[PDB]
Amino acid sequence: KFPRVKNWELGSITYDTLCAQSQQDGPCTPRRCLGSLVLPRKLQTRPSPGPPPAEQLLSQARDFINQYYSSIKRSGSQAHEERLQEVEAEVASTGTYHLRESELVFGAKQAWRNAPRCVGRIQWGKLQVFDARDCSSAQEMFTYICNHIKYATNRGNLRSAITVFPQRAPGRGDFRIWNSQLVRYAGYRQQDGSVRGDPANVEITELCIQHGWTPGNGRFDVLPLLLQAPDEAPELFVLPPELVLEVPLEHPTLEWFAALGLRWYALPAVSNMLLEIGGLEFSAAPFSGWYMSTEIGTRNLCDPHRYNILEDVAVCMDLDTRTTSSLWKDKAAVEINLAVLHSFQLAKVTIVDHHAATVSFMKHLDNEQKARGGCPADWAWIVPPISGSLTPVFHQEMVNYILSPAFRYQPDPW
Amino acid sequence: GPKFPRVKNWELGSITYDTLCAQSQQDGPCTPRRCLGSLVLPRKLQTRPSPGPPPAEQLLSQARDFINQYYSSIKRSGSQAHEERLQEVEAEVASTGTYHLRESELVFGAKQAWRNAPRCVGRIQWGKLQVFDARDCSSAQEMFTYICNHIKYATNRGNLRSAITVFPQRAPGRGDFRIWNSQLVRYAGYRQQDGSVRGDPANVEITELCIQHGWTPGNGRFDVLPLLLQAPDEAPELFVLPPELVLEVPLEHPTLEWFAALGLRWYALPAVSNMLLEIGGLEFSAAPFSGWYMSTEIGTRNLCDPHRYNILEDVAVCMDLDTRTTSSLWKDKAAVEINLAVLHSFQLAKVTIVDHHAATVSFMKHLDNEQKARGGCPADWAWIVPPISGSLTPVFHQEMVNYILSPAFRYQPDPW
Ligand code: HEM
Ligand code: HEM
Ligand SMILES: C[C@H](O)[C@H](O)[C@H]1CNc2nc(N)[nH]c(=O)c2N1
Ligand SMILES: C[C@H](O)[C@H](O)[C@H]1CNc2nc(N)[nH]c(=O)c2N1
Ligand SMILES: NC(=[NH2+])NCCC[C@H](N)C(=O)O
Ligand SMILES: NC(=[NH2+])NCCC[C@H](N)C(=O)O
Ligand SMILES: [Zn+2]
Repeated sequence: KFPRVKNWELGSITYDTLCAQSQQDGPCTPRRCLGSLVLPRKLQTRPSPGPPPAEQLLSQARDFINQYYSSIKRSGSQAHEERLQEVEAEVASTGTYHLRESELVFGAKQAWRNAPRCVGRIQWGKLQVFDARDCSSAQEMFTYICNHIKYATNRGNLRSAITVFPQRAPGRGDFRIWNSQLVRYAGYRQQDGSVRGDPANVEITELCIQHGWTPGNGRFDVLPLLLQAPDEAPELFVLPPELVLEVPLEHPTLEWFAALGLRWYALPAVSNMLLEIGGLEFSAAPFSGWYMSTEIGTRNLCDPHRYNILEDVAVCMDLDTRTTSSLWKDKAAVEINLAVLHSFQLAKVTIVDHHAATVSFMKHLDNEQKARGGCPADWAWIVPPISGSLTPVFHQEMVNYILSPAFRYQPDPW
Repeated sequence: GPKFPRVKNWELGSITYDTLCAQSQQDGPCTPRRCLGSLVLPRKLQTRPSPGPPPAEQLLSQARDFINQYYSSIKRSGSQAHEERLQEVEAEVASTGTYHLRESELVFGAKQAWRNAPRCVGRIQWGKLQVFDARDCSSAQEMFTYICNHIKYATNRGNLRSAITVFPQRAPGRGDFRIWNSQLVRYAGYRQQDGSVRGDPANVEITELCIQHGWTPGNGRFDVLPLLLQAPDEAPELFVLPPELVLEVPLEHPTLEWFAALGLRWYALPAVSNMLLEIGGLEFSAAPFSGWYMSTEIGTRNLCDPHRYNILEDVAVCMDLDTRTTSSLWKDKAAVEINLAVLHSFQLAKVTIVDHHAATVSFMKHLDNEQKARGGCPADWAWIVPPISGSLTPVFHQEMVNYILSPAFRYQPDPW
């Protein structure tokens, strides 16, 4: 019932009792574990043909409110049952309800805290929550997005933020941001099977063209936003260059590195996930914080299905790309992550290396153990793409579950 | 689509379904409400000792199941020999309460247990395994001879060959055949004066135990330990492996001439000897197995782990790296060079070893093979992906389904 969690580096032991508070089931069963799966249709929140049965919405709602009041410590006062009957009443009549700006603020922070795949949750209590639930057009969403960016970037001193657009309603389409991230580089499928730019962004780069975008011819062209208001065709919105803070990549010692022309944006704002608070769902709620050096250095730049530069860098360093035993790949990677850490630091833009990050996650796990009696973590995601064992998280046993409020995955609006 | 776990490879975009998992028989650590897939020893991968023989129906159910697998492998399901063997087994379990495997049945189960090991990334050679029957063994001294024969064969002068030696199974009442060591070849861990540990911290408990049973300890950082073999109901006897048998590799770097000066070294033969081999309900408490090393097991885990040799900082200082700041990636720079040293050394010493890229690239082919063969392959992602350069390796991008298939290598409690 209560999983014994052990750290093999220190022999320390803890029992996760918070997992008992999970109400949403995962993909695993006693017969088999599916923990390494990126997304089963279970953790997904697909569209629907009818409204969520009241009985359920009411219970998830009641729970959230019970959580919120326990947080501000007024758990039990008249204001609690005043808010409980207010929801019970609104639900019984409209079939739904709405959240107060304070409850939404507590909800978004708790969704982050509950995000199993987030290694930066040490900073969960520090989130700027922009209420954009008064949006009605794609043009309004754009304005709301441009403010989110301008603020989050803050000239380089990045700061966590989230803009929450209008919730989903059983009687209409969804407010959606088509791009997976507010800032992404374009991926142009060339003549043969080749790809100019980011291979992960080919599909979206095609859709923008479909909606009249005039495409560039570079590996680092920033994509325009495709914002969609309920039941309306999406709209193309080119982002203001000055808003988009980018960082030219250079190496502290390898002078020729700079000559590669590599660069990466400063803001990691995820815009395709769904935020769920109290049973209500927000199909558009872009959030952002700052980058961990590996997200760019290893994955975005070194993944074989991404920029894939390992070899280019390797031959520049003059490594033996003949056999895998010379470790040219491992070597080239470290230098790339080094170039990233050097560059962002030189450009006075916030980043956190994987050692610093995982170290902070260890303290967070501790704080959470004392706070809630456990902490949901996804080992495969928490452990960095390189130097896994060189970091403390690798040696830490973790328990994974679904706690609400939560950031869920959701279908693409096309 | 198909009502089976859909598996995707994010690098290639290819999808496969796992039908094989349908054949599993034992529950795991996970439940729908929580994934305990990152635990090393959940009480679900362990098989506790038995103060009583397995209930004749359950033991028989596994037996029947194993026999069927055997016949399916030789392509004689439903045949006269198949049905006869089944009767032979339930007949034997009937009068004695247990049964015995046939020579070929054991070779099959043993290779099947390897094939079914979720945490092994070297399963591509599962078919090529030398099974040394040692079910005739009756004494601790005979165990030593067997193990020595094993090390000799498997070491084959740095041209390692996969092998396992199966000692007598667990009989009701009669004590078990146990090798107290975790591996045949293991360095000693001396609990120091200040509190530290000279040698290998992992082996402190066993090193303390060897001393209690009469071992005369040295005081080195790389002292091979003596075997503490135990025959049924008898006390464990100390046995010292002769230096000639224990092949070792002195570590040196291909460019950093000073690395050699570090005096670091590792043994060529990786021989796990504390795991229980389960086949058809029959338990083999002693059955050491070995193959060859994957470079990261030594260069990253054995040498760099904080709770192991922890030589990361030392090498960093020698490379003249700023170990004051995290952002310098000094841990990353040293570890790469240490792993390169391990690779280089074993190559120079003409001892068999495989790097994490090649090892991993070969596990992908094994996966494709096992897809076409059984409709899946139970893999433990956490253990399959190397402790370094994870995403530079293709298995990182491969979703994996993990489940328990019998025969299998399972953990068991320590003899003491
Ligand atoms: C404060 C700085 C932050 C850092 C350094 C950080 C870092 C990370 C990293 C390394 C990942 C994995 C990303 C990947 O490999 O795709 C991640 C995932 C995630 N983070 Fe954070 N995070 C931070 C802020 C935020 C904020 C502000 C939120 C939400 C309000 C958040 C929510 C999440 C969620 C839900 C995921 C899962 C993403 C997915 O499933 O694709 N993070 N974070
Ligand atoms: C042929 C060469 C082989 C290679 C390269 C290989 C490689 C590996 C690696 C890298 C591990 C991880 C061990 C750790 O990090 O603790 C592993 C685990 C394992 N291997 Fe293999 N293996 C090989 C041969 C064998 C053989 C011959 C057997 C058995 C007949 C076997 C059975 C297993 C099992 C059961 C584990 C589980 C380890 C544990 O749970 O502690 N392997 N192998
Ligand atoms: C298949 C596997 O789960 C997948 O490649 C995961 C592994 N761990 C990860 N971890 C993080 N942080 N991000 C990812 O994209 C991945 N991909
Ligand atoms: C806690 C976590 O399961 C543990 O540290 C695992 C991670 N992956 C591993 N992978 C391998 N190959 N070997 C190990 O010992 C581990 N340890
Ligand atoms: N720091 C974050 N919260 N990042 C969210 C995911 C960003 C994504 N991994 C990228 O490389 O763009
Ligand atoms: N290749 C193997 N059979 N490895 C088994 C585990 C060995 C262990 N990781 C070691 O380095 O000693
Ligand atoms: Zn699981």
